Order: sequence, then structure tokens, then C-alpha cells
Amino acid sequence: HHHHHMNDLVESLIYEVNNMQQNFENVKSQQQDHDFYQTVKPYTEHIDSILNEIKLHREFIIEVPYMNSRKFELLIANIEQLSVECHFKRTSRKLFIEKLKSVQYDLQNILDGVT
Ligand SMILES: [Cl-]
Ligand SMILES: [Cl-]
Ligand SMILES: [Cl-]
Repeated sequence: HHHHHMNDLVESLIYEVNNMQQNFENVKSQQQDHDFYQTVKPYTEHIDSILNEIKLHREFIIEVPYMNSRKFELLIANIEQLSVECHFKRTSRKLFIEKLKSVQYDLQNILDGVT
């Protein structure tokens, strides 16, 4: 409900989802998984912190155009999943990039809505 904070939260996830794309590109070129405890755990926990905040604004966000309760829950899960998958060389490019595009698509609609 407080939307310059929501703005920054959403812009924060946008930045982070872009970062996830670069991480995926790095594990793929390098053909090496990132270290679970030194890289993956801390990263996914930092993503969880942002998501925990954005969940506090659930009631507002679900009411913006293009959003609803179900779509909000899938968006969160999709972002969590990407935050992990981007660290694995075996992650499918086809499925990862499709899910990333879908997440950036939702995030933009939210950004428009909270603005
Ligand atoms: Cl629904
Ligand atoms: Cl739906
Ligand atoms: Cl985006």
C-alpha cells in the first residue's frame, strides 16, 4: 500500500532477475555450477529477503491491472526458482529463459500498476 517503497521493491526484483540471467550465462559458458554454500545459499536468501518484503504488500499488488492472487503466488515461486536455477550448468536454457521472460513481463505490469 505504500508505493514509492513498492516501486523500489519491484525495481529491485527487476534488477535481480537481470542478474539471474547473467549468472545463468556464466554457469553455461563456464560449464561449472556455482558453489552451493558460498554463492547459491547466500544469493537465494537475499532474494527471499526481498520477496518477504514484497509479500507484505500482497493486498495492494493483487489489485493492480493484470494481477490476481494466483498470479502473485506463481510470480514469487518463479522468481525463487530462477534464483536457484541460474547457478546450475544443467539448467535448461529453453525453460529458464521462458520463465525469466514471463517474470520480467509480470514485473513490468506491476511496476506500471504501482506508479
Ligand atoms: Cl485465479
Ligand atoms: Cl489467473
Ligand atoms: Cl523486466
